[PDB]
Amino acid sequence: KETAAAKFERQHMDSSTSAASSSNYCNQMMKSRNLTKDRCKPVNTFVHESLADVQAVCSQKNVACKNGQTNCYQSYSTMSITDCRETGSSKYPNCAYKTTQANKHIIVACEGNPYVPVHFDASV
DNA sequence: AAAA
Repeated sequence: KETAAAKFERQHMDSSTSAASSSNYCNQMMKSRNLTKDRCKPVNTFVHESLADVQAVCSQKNVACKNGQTNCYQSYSTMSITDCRETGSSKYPNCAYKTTQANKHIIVACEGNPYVPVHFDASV
């Protein structure tokens, strides 16, 4: 089904853009990546690297999750990510976001075997 | 921005 790994690529992976094409990159994406499903995922960051690179992060700098859980990993490098916040105009089903684009390290939670990304924690 |  909707696997964990699989859940990460849907929500958190857009390797099709080097970055947010526009400010709607977030209303177009969220919406579409089924994040607006049966709610407005309030905040979500899209990474713009490959998958093989993002998955790498699981063999990368191990850091704590904001959670306190221990399988997070920051990227040694720095990724292009588009961070998505909903705007105070978001009203489900009418999900509307504030695209913020940045180049930051990413921090993800790894999991499985293969140990791959399964939750996206931060960016720094 | 992660799930008996």
